[PDB]
Amino acid sequence: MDVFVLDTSVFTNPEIYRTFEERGAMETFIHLALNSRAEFYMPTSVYTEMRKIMDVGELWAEFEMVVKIRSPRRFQLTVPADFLYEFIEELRYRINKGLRIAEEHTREASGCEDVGKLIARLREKYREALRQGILDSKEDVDVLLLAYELDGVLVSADEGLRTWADKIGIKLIDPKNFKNILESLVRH
Amino acid sequence: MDVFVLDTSVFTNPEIYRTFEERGAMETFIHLALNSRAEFYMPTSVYTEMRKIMDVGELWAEFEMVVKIRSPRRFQLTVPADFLYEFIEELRYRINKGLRIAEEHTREASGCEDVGKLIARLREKYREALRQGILDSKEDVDVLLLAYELDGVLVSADEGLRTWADKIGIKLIDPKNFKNILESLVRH
Amino acid sequence: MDVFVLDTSVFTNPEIYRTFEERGAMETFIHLALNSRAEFYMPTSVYTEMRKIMDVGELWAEFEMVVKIRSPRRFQLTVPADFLYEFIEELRYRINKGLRIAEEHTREASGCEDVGKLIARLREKYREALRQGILDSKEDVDVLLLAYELDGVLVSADEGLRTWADKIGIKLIDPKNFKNILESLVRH
Amino acid sequence: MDVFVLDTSVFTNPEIYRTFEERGAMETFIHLALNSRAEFYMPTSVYTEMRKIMDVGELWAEFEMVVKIRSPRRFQLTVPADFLYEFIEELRYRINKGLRIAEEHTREASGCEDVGKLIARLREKYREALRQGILDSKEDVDVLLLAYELDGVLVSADEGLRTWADKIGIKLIDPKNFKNILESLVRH
Amino acid sequence: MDVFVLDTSVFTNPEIYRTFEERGAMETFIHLALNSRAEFYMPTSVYTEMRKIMDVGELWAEFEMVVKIRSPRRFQLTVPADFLYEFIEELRYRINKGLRIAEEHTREASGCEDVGKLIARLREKYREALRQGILDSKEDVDVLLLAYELDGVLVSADEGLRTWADKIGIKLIDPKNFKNILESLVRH
Amino acid sequence: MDVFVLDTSVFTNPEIYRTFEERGAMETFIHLALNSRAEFYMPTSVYTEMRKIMDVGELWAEFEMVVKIRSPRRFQLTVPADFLYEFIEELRYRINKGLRIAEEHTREASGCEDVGKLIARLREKYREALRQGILDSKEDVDVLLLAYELDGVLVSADEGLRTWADKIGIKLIDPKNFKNILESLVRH
Amino acid sequence: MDVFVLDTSVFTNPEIYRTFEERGAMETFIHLALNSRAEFYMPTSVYTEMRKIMDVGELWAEFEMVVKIRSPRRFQLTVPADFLYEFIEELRYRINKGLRIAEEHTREASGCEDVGKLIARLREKYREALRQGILDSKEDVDVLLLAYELDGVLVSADEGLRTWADKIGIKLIDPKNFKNILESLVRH
Amino acid sequence: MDVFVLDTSVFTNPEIYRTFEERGAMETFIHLALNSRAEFYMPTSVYTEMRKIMDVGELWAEFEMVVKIRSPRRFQLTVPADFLYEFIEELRYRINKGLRIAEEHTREASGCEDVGKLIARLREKYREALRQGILDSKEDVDVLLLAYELDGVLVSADEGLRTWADKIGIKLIDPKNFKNILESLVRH
Amino acid sequence: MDVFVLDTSVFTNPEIYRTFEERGAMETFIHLALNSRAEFYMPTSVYTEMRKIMDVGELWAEFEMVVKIRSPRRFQLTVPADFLYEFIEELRYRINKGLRIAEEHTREASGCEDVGKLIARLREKYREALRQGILDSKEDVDVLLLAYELDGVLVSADEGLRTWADKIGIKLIDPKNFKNILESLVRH
Amino acid sequence: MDVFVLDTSVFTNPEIYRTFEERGAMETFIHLALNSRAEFYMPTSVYTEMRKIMDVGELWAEFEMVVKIRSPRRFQLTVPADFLYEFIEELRYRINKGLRIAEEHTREASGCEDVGKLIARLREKYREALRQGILDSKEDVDVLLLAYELDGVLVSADEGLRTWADKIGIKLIDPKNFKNILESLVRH
Repeated sequence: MDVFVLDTSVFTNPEIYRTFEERGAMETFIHLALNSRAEFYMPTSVYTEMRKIMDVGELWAEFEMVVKIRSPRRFQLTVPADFLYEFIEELRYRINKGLRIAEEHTREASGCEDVGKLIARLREKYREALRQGILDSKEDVDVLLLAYELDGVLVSADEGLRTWADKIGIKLIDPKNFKNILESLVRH
Repeated sequence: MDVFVLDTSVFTNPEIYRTFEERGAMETFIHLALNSRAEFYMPTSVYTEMRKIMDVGELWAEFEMVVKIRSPRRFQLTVPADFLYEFIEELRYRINKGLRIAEEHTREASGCEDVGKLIARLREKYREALRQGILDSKEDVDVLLLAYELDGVLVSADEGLRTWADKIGIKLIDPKNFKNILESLVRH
Repeated sequence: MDVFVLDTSVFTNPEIYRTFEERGAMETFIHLALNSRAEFYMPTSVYTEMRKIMDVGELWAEFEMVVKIRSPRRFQLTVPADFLYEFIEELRYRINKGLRIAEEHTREASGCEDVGKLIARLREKYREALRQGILDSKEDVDVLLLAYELDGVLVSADEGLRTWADKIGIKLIDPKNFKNILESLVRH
Repeated sequence: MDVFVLDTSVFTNPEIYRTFEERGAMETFIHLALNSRAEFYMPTSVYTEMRKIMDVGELWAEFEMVVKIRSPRRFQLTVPADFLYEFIEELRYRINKGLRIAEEHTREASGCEDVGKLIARLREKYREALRQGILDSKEDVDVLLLAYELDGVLVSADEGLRTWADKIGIKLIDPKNFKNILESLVRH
Repeated sequence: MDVFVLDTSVFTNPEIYRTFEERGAMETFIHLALNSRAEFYMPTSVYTEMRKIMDVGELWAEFEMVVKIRSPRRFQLTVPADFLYEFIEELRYRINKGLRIAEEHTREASGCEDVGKLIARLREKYREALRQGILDSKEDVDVLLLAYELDGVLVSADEGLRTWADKIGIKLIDPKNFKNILESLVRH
Repeated sequence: MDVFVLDTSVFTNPEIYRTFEERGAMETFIHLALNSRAEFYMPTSVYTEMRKIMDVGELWAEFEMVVKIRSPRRFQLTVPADFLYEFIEELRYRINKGLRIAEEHTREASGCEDVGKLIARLREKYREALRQGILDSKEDVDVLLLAYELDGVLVSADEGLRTWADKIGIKLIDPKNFKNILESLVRH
Repeated sequence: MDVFVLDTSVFTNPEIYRTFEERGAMETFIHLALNSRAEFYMPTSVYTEMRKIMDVGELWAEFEMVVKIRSPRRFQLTVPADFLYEFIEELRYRINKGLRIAEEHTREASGCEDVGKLIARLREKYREALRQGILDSKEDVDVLLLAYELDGVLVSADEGLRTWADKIGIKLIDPKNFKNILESLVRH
Repeated sequence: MDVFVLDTSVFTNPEIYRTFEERGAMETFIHLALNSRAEFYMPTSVYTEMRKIMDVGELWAEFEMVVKIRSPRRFQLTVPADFLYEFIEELRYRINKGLRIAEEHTREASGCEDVGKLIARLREKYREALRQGILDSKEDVDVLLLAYELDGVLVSADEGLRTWADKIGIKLIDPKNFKNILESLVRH
Repeated sequence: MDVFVLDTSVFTNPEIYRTFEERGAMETFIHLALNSRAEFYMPTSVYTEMRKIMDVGELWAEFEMVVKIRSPRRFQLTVPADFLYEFIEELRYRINKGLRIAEEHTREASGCEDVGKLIARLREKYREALRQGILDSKEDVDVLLLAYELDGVLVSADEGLRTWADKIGIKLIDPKNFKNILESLVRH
Repeated sequence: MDVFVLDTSVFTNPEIYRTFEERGAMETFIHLALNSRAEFYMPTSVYTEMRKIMDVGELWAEFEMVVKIRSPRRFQLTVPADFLYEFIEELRYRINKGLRIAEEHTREASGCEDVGKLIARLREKYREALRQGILDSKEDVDVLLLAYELDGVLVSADEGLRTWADKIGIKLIDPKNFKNILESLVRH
């Protein structure tokens, strides 16, 4: 049957934390997953970032059971050139926007002595200027490449991952309906 | 014989402007190029950026004659996955460094009222933090892909292009000795 | 179901000796293994090194029953070139570090007459300088190649084996949770 | 015609320095090379190590002309597993021999106060114990991989490179007769 | 379950004759074999050599029942070239050693008139020089090829068969523990 | 055009020494070979045995020019099983014949005191009993495997190589007419 | 369980007629066969030849019950080429021998007037010269092909069928012990 | 272009001897063959039978040049079962006819004392009864198998080879028009 | 147990009508069939032709109970090409024979005025010329295909169905002994 | 490029005789065919029927050159069952229609004494009743099977071949435009 490529953004994001049976989310997900032989996958890099960020006690055993933890075998894969071209072309605009935001916040800091609030606002604006919208870290690229070779169904709540997975030719799924999808595949 | 993939950074950079017979550089380069049938190439994007930045009157005719202006045919090319992996892994560090520099300059701006000099310093430091060292714009990626399919000899003064062209497997040449190289190929 | 590639470092290392039901470890492992048809594997070279190092009386029969003892069929396998490149590039640094440690210990020996303690310290430092971190002997390479063709789940407590198995594309498992993993696969 | 894969050990080693027309060696080699269209090659890593070690003034131009400087394209190449198996199996013995030599020199240092001469002897013996006989650095592996994909004629004075190039299936040439070989190919 | 490839050297060799319930060995082996559906196999050539050498009255019926008697289907099998290379390379040394032994025994015969004892000693030494250690007859090659296609567990007391079966990639078993192995597989 | 796989038995055997223009044979062969682009080949092992046995001064340069010196790449080749079966089946008979000859010569030595002549006769008879007729050393197997992958025309005066090359499917040529064949291919 | 491929030469040959409970043989065979679900088979051609040669009244019903009567499905089967090569190579010798026997009997007939006895002797000798030893008619080939696809246990008293079934890879059984084999499979 | 599989029956049969330019036939055939790169082939067995039967002085050199002499590689080929079925079914009838002819000639020999003429008549009739019409010797089977793997154009004057080559799926050519066919392929 | 593929020609043909307990035949057949779980089958087309030709009152209920009425699933079945080739090759001869019979009967009609008797004779002869001997209608092809996928035992009194079912590889049964066969399978 | 499967109905039918350059048709077709490497094919059976029906002097040589003459290899091909079902279902109707026509012509013959004209009319009507519309002879089936395995472009003027080739999945071409099609493929 279909093979799902998991991600970190499927059981740590608060909304998908809640839709998954409200620690309990992990075990309910595990029991649901073990049924109907829908093979899952998740790259090692994503695994280590997630475990570093979030930890559950002794429940990891069945998670290692069902969700396989590979690396994409990046030596036999090739990504089309236009993908890289578009990535870098968009990244240049993002960098310029971030520089402009940094400039305007420097002037605002020179204006008034409210340094802490302005630093917090800079954290908000710079991250939205650069990290929001495209592939930011290496975990996302690893998810793409792992899901690209196995012809798997990418599952993510990241809005910068979905568009770039759509450009490459990976079939996507609705992240908000993943729980119901898994349940209906398990039952019927 | 060997085929050279040109770039914008071969006859607009002041040092390579000077080593090329000191407008005169373009025509001397053209005459030298027309000899010995060393086919050149240069992507259209680089051509339009260069002509937008620099303009010479009516000399362009023989430049269109000798230096061919293609596009890489980005539909039949594939770049290895580890290249993209390393690119994005390094880019993340660059972004963090740029954010830290922006922070420290905001605090320095809050410290003293020397806004213009600090803005100039921010222009210097941010560009060195991000744009210096890797593929920044799309013209560089276009140069890589054009030089990658024709097995051409990349010619550039960009230090962020050379390393990434070395990773992919393109044969490079010394940019500082290009004029003498072309002359010795022409004569003997 | 999933197929596990065993190793010597799963039931001779003292910590994994203890977590395995505290000779008793072997038989408890055997009974647990015989259930649920999780096929195991272990190369012959590892087998002979382990039996040479450690011996149990007459219990080997069921071990031959369940844990299959192959050789990787090294004639139909190919390892990507970048793997070898990285291996040798790192090995050069290791060799230089070992030479420097040998030098400094020679000078310390010249300094004072405490030869036995310094020889013991040299044994500690040289092994950490070279053998620790990468593929040292041939048993580890055999484990990699056997686990690479069968798409098996490598199981090892060696920290120099895990990284190099991650580079090649083998799916790994947590060595500390292997007993609980096997139990939960057996029961449910 | 045949394509030769060059190396650093063809015009810096004193003996092959002498057999090559006794700076003069480089230019005589260059003139001989430019004739008869025997395409050469040399990896970038070897090029940078050689130029770092040895430098000639302004003669490099024709060297860039004739001797192409690539990288092996290590993403499309595969090395057979038995090669790696034998490499690591031999390396283990080398490491043990080096450790034993370090031990005996520590005891000799404890014996007498002749530290400088013994350090020099340790430099001689340790390098012979480890670096002599097999692929030591990454430049050699790069030479192998570049010569392996182009079906080129490896040319080296390294006795640890020749055996490992013979195991893989690369055709070799006599390094001592390279000059006469090139001359006779040029003339007739 | 696992499939065993039998041999002649499992119930005619005196030691394995004894460990098998001390004619009685054959029938005890047969009863043990009929249980638990561990499919056996044995090539026809081995069968005819064994029956020619050893004969049991009317017990053969159940032996034909349980131990299947095939031929390897040598038309669809391929043996790697390095196997043949190593076989012949070792055989050359064996032949030279046998010739030297023959020479020295000729001189000893010329020395003294003890012809019968020296002929007996020549029988002992020549057989050890050539037939001992490698694949001698065709029955052994037949056992290898039959066990190689079925992925069976080779069972033999021949020390020249085990190494060559290990080179090819056949999983081996302990010949001395075969009886206990079969019993424990039958019972539990 | 056709590609010839050379051997040691083409220009050291006295008869083919004579038919090749009567040191002079090597150079006449070389000049004839350089014409018409009939690519030759010869394995390294054969090369080292031949150079060890026979040496010519400074003529080797053009020999390295024309006759390529590879190794068979024994990792991607497979030899059919029936070939090995027949080889070993015949070898067993050869070994028994050699043992019988050794026996009868021992008795003859016991008979009379003519030890030197009988030792010489034993050298003659034993070599004819074993080494004559089949693949004896590893150089012959190397010639077979090199000629088997390139679909080359094996050229040898060895009567034990020709039959085994005929069994495998290699196209053979007449060794006595090789000189005239090469000449007529060169001229017309 | 095992599936037996029957033949005509299992219950019409007088010796196997006798060992089968001494018409009575057919019914005893049938009752024994119906037990233990050892599926049998027999080709239609063999069936029609046997029924044409031998007939039993009204007992055929249970024979149609137990012994299935197929045709080999000769459209999906392939026989290795070396089999045909050896068959025809041996057949040529047989034909020549038959011609020589015919010649010598013609001369003997010319010698003396004993025509009837010599004709009887010619019937004896010619049949032994050609039909004895190899596959003579089409029923035997049909038995081979039917037994080859089902991986069945060929059962025949024909000495020319057994060798050719051994060459192809069919597992054989002892024809003289078939009754006892079937009985022991039925009982235990 | 098309590849022709030669035979012995193309330049020894008197009629095709004559249509080929009337020793002269061989050399005219050779010159015609060397043109237009129509690759030929001929099995070794056919070659040795032909050279044993017919010999030409020193002309063989160019024959070895153009007409390649392989063996079919009978280990990777498979012949359909219905082919063998039909072959043996027809052979049985041939054998019976030969026996009947032998009988009637025995009676005729008994009748009258004309033994020599009747022996000659028996030679004529028996050969027509058996050898005429089907694959008689092994050279014909070798021609079939060699022509079957290369998809070559079988060329023969044997009327028992043509029908059996038509059954298997080999494309045939007119043997009487081979000379004109080769000429018209050479010229236009 | 075995599964029988019924036909129309098993309980409408007068002879098999009689051997089946002499309407009574249907019910006796039904009771016999319901025992021992010998699954039957019969295609729908045959069912409708039979019910159209022959009708029994209210007995059909148990016939629908026991004899399953499928269609062959003609979308997943494939018939070998040689079957179709032979069918059409024979059909051509049949058509020509029918035309010749029609001609001769036209001339006989022209001869004498006995039109009715000659028309009756034409009905007899034409049907024997074409419809007798091969697959005539579609019901027979349906029986073949249904019996071919289920590996069932075809049961028919049609002499043109039996030969073509024998060519394809379907196991047949004796139609005259079907009643006794079913009885003996039911009882014992 | 595309491969055409020829037929007899492409250069013997008068209309396609005329459109082909009006003996001259054959040679013009041959010259046109030899250009542009559009590989043709034609089965042997069609070839022998055509040559039997029509003969051209000495022009056959180039016809054997260009139009390959195979047999379909009917052992590796399978035709879908529904094809056979439809063929036989339609054939039954054709047979009944032919019988009715034969009847009515018998009555007309009884009516009047015009036997010759009525026999001619019967020849016209019966052939239209049966042979017209479907696959009549074996040559057509051979054309289908040869064109079915090579994925060739069937070329025929037979209206009963086109529909049945359309049912199976063979791509067809316009027979009336074949000459212009071949010309336009040759020129441009």
